[PDB]
Order: sequence, then C-alpha cells, then structure tokens
Amino acid sequence: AVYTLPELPYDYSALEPYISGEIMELHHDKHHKAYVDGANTALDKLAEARDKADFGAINKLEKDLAFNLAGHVNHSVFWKNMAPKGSAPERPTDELGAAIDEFFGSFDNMKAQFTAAATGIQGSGWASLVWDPLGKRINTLQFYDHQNNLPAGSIPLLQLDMWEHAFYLQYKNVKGDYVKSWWNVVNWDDVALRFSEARVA
Amino acid sequence: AVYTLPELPYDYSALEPYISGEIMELHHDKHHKAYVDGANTALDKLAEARDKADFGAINKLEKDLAFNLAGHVNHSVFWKNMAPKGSAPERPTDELGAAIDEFFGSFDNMKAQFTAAATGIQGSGWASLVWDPLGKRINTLQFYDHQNNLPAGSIPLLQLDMWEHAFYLQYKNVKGDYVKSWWNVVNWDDVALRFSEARVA
Amino acid sequence: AVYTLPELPYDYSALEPYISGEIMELHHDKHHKAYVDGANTALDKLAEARDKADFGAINKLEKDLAFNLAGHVNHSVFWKNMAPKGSAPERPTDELGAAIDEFFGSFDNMKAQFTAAATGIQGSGWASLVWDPLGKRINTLQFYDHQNNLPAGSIPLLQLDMWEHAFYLQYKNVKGDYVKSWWNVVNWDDVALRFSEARVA
Amino acid sequence: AVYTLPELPYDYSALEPYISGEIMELHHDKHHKAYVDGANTALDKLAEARDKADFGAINKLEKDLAFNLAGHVNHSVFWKNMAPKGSAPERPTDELGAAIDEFFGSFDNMKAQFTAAATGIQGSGWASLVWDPLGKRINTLQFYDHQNNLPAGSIPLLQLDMWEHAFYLQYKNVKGDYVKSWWNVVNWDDVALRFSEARVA
Ligand SMILES: [F-]
Ligand SMILES: [F-]
Ligand SMILES: [F-]
Ligand SMILES: [F-]
Ligand SMILES: [Fe+3]
Ligand SMILES: [Fe+3]
Ligand SMILES: [Fe+3]
Ligand SMILES: [Fe+3]
Repeated sequence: AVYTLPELPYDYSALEPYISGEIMELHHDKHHKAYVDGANTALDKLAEARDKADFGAINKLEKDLAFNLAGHVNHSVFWKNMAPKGSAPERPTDELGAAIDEFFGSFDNMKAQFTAAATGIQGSGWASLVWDPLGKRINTLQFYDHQNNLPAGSIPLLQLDMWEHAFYLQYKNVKGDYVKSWWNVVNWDDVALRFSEARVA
Repeated sequence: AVYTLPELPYDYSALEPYISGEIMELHHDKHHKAYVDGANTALDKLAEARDKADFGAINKLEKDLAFNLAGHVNHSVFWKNMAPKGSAPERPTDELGAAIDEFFGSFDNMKAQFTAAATGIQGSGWASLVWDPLGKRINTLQFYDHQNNLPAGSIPLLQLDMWEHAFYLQYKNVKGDYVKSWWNVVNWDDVALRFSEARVA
Repeated sequence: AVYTLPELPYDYSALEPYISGEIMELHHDKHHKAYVDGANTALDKLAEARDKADFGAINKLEKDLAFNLAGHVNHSVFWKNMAPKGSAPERPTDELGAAIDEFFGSFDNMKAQFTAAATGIQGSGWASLVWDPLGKRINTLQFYDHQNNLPAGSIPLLQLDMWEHAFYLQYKNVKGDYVKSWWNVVNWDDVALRFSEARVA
Repeated sequence: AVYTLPELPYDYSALEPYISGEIMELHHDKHHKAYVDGANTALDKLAEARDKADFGAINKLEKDLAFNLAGHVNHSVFWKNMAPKGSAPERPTDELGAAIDEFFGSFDNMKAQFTAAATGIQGSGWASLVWDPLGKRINTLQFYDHQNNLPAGSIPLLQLDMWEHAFYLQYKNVKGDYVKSWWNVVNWDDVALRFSEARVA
C-alpha cells in the first residue's frame, strides 16, 4: 500500500498519567488506522477515475484524499512529538530554543500563544507549530479538522490533536487540563530534529 | 517586513492572448499585494497579542494568517509556474515527465485529473499538483479558497488559480476555456525545478 | 440576556441505556451552556462594535455568532427531539408518516439515508431532517460543525449530534452503535409538531 | 422538476447604472441556472441511492445539495431584494424601520455593520440580514460560499452577493464601490414583506 500505519515509538501507557493508554490505544489503532485506509482508498479511486476517464466524483475524492492524508500526516507527527516524561528535555534548547525566542520572544510566549490557539478552536482541529519556508520563520497555525486553515508548504514541527476523541475519555470537556498535561510529554528532541530538517526550504 | 510582493518574471501582457494583461495587472498589483499586506498585519497583530498577553482574537488572527499567507504562497508559485508561450517545452520531460507517467499513467491522464479538479470547485479555490513527502509521490489537490482542503507538508509544484478574479474579465463564466488556454503558458522548467528541490526535502 | 439555556424536558438519565446520564449532564450543562454564553457574548460585542463604529473584528464576530447560535439552535431542537423509550410511537404516523413516505419512499429508506449522513461525517457535525420551504419537501442535510453545509431558511425537524462529545464516553469510536441506539429515543411527536408548524411557514 | 429558475422581476438593465445588465444576464441566466440544475441533480442522485441502498457518495451528495440549494435560495432572494432606483423606498419604514432601529440602534448602524460584513469576507460569500426565530431578532450574518457560516432556521430578509462574479466585470477589485452602489437599488418593500412573513416563527 502507499500509506501504512506507523507503530507507536513507545508502549500505549508510556504517556500516563498525562495521557491514558486507553486513549492512546483507540486513537492509534482505530482512528489513525482509518485515515491510512481512507487515504489509500482515495488514491485507488483516483486511479480508477483516470483509467475510465470518469472524474464525476473528483470533488469527493479530493476531499477524501485531503482529509485522510492530512489525518495520517498529523497523527504520524503527533506520536513522535511525544515521549514519556523524563525521557526528553522539558524545554527546547540549542538552535530550536534560539529560534523560538526569536519568533515568539520567549518559550513562555510561544506556549501561551500555542495554548490559546489550541483551546479556542471552534469544532475539531489542531494547534500546530510550523516552519514557514516562505517567511523563513516558525509560526503557530490553528488547523480546522485535519486539512483546513493552513498554507501549502507548511512543515509541521509540533502538533496537538484537539479533536474530542484525543482527550474526552480522560479530561471530558476540560480541554484546558488536557493541554496543560500534554506539555509534560512533549519530546523536544523530536521537534528539534524536525526543525533541523525543515529549515532547508 | 516579513513578506514582500514578488515582481512578475515577465511583462503584464506577456501571457496574451491566453491571459489578458488587464487580469495580470489587477491580479498581481491589487490582489496579490493584499495578501502580502494581510499576512504581515496578521504577524504584527500576533506579536502585539503576545506583548499584551491577550489572545482573545487568536481565532481571527490564525485565520487571517492562514488565508493571507496561503494567498501569498499560492500566487508566488502561480506567477513562476507560467511563462510566455515558447519560453519552455509544451510537455514535461526527463525526471518530471517520468514521474508524471509513474503517478498518473500519462501526461494526458494528469491533465484530465487536474482539469477536472480545477473546473469542479464549489466556491473559490485552486487546482494543485503537489509533492507528497510522506507517500513520496505527486498528487493533485483541490484547495478551497487559499488555505483549505490540503495536508500539511504538501509541496506545491504547479498551481492554477480558480478564483473568479483570475478569469472572469476575459472568460466570464466559462471556466473550461480558461483552464484550456492556461495549459499553453505552463512553464514546465519551473515545475521541474520545484520537483527536483522537493524530492530532496 | 437574548439567549437562555433551556432545561431538559426529562431527567438526565431518562434516556438510558441508549444515552448515558453522564453524557446528558456534560452535554447539556457544559457544552450547550457554552454556546448560549458564546452567542450572547457575540451579540454584545457586535453592539459594542456599532457604538465605537469599529468593525475590525467583524469576521471573527460573525463566525462567533454563527457557530454559537447554531450550536444553541441545534441542541435546543436535539433535546426536544428525544424522549424516554415508551413516551412516543417508535414510528412516524399520520401527516409526518405520509410525508416521509412521499419524500423518501418509506420510513426505512429515510432511516438509511439519515444514518449514512450521520456516520459519514468527516469532522464534527450533524445529520438533519429539515423542511425545505422553497421545494416544499423534507430533505436530509449533513451539517459540518454547527453552522456549515446548509441552505438559509432550512427548518430543523429532527437532528442528531455527531460531535464526538455526544457519544464517545459511551460508544467510543463506534459511531454506528450510537446512531442505532439513538433511534430508540426519537420523540416522533415533537418532530410531527415541528413539521406541522413548518408547513405553514 | 423540484426546483425551477425564477425569472427576474425586471429587465436585465433595470438596475443600471448601479449594476450592469451584462452582469445581471450572466448572473441569472448562467450562474443561477447552474444552482437550480445542480440542486435537482443532487435530489435525483439521492433518490437513486435510496433505491439501490447505495449511500457510498452520501458526503458528496449532501454537499452538492447544500451548495446548490443554498445558491438557489440566496439568488432567488437576491433578485427580489432589488428594484430600479426610484421604484421603491430609499429607506426602510414602518415595522421594518422600527425593528432595524431596535436591533441595530439606527439604519446607519445597520448599514455600517452590513457593509463591513460584506467587504471583509475572505473568499466567496454573502452579507445577509436575517430573522433569528430563536432570538426573535434581526441579525447580520456573513455566509461563506452559499451554505456556510449560518444557523439553521435563519430566514433571509436582505442579501448581498459578494462572490466576484457579482461585481467584477464592472467594479473590478473595488468591492467597496459595488456595495456603495448596491444600496441604491435595495427594494425595501420586498424586505418589509419578508420581515412580516418571517416573524411568525
Ligand atoms: F485522530
Ligand atoms: F488572487
Ligand atoms: F454540543
Ligand atoms: F451566483
Ligand atoms: Fe486524532
Ligand atoms: Fe488569485
Ligand atoms: Fe453537542
Ligand atoms: Fe452569485
């Protein structure tokens, strides 16, 4: 298949007590799997369309592709953006740390902006720290669903799933507590790597 | 400022009779300029939000940023994707040509899919040929407005503005004639360059 | 204020085992309450914008109003659309029953279409049975979030909340089991009343 | 057919010099016709889906229905909301006038808010004055495309098409001039009628 479901880089309960293993299991094994299958199906459907020269469902197929592929991309990044507390730095350092200070003033300012973007979403969405190739800078973006409200070429560095399935079983409606807890499991080493590789464009 | 309006790589009327110089002038000097101003303003507002520690308008600012920055990105690629008839080969060759055949079956199949995506948009949008870093392939996407219906990390290779301002003065409601004429001025050399730089990340 | 949170027409656990009392409590007391506060706030902000003659945040305010007011409208209808198993006929009758057969072929056909619309949503949304004043017919619509993918003037007759908070604590990712169970508590008398009042405009 | 294209209540050039007959012709004969055909096609497709118990394209069909039906509704109202200058009052009076003063403070405040909503749209959209059945009031809404950013049950009273096809041939990019000119042709008698009939819910 074109797209495949990546395995978690840690045990399902490795992020506890901040993120329950119950959510990690459903989220990865069920939700993420769905996006991979959906993205693959969209490509097969588009291939069939070209073969038969029948593009009647093009609008449907392009949304299916964008939605599912965006879901696959967002979650693939999401898993690696996390690590058991203590297994990674609690604050970004070196080049990443300097870059965050440069584009946000400080780590705290970045955190405040990122958190505000995360909790203010009207509907399903993501809070995302991305590398902007055109502006040569780090910005925060608020994705709607998986595939909306973002410029093409944006390279994700750090993402937070704000869909209700990501926190409801544990935090219920209190999205603020979920975000507060999530900061504890951010793998700043992974974000640093993405930054090093992202800034070549 | 962070973002600047790029000059056209050719005269305003260099794409005639395919795209009128009148549209080129309004499109570049008026429309594209607005996205640059809007993107810069959004960043300035976000900076102010951080200093005052008030993120009440975060939802508005994130959409202003995404909409305007995406407009800026899309049009910047758009201008470079075109060139006077005769300045470049009318068909992709070498690495790009082989990649199109691999991911679409043939050049014609790609054109058919891209055209269908372009003319079927319900509202404003773009037809886009992008490099998918995850699947390591070339896909067609159908953007809504400037910033919707696309996965993060998508690398734009070839884009076609389907907003009404891009063709109405010349083609009126006949979107098909606009797309058909547009193929005549596609700068495959620019697309080939974007493809080469995209494969390396 | 302009908008107020309507009380549930039954006890929080009156819909069990179909919909847990825990969900009913969070859904009504927390989620619905938030839309009421948000809708009132949006109007207050719009009033302030008029007094100060500054409409810089108009885009934000119009979306805040639409999102929150739509949330308020959707949930208000939602609560009334349900009732304890046994409080109303399990199948539409009289005028409503005849109308369903006319516009859908049969009750089963309607259920199938409504269910498909409910379970296929890509993101948050609603499955909705509405009265179309223009075509003078009953149609099914699939709302995105609370305020998207619907024609102005649509009269809601029967709505099903497909946002994850509406079913996750009980049904997890299995949306189909939620929809299936939901049919058991549909208050056809309320729907019949909305239909009668809708036909007269 | 279920939906039919209404004829204009005046000659195509009756709104000049404010709105050219060229736009009126294309807009009504081409654009509006498309929405009617599209809305009818969506219903036929949904009927076929129920017959064969095949709801695979439900997401596509529901968007096609919402988009096209919303376009049909919006334009049907739009045509009647206008009249040759001098054929209708230049300002709302009686019950409508009183209602506007009540919910906006004054006619001028309403105009300012409505105009701001019209010119600030990011993408295609509508500025709309609607009757809110739940709040028992008149509000302004900013529709995105034809079917987004509005609560169910909203009854349109006055609408302004802000899609580029509505003004580009005459006003180019200067949407402000289009809105300013449009106020001259508003048929306040039609809006008054809609208000009288709208407020019964
Ligand atoms: F997910
Ligand atoms: F543009
Ligand atoms: F809700
Ligand atoms: F139109
Ligand atoms: Fe998720
Ligand atoms: Fe453009
Ligand atoms: Fe809900
Ligand atoms: Fe229009």
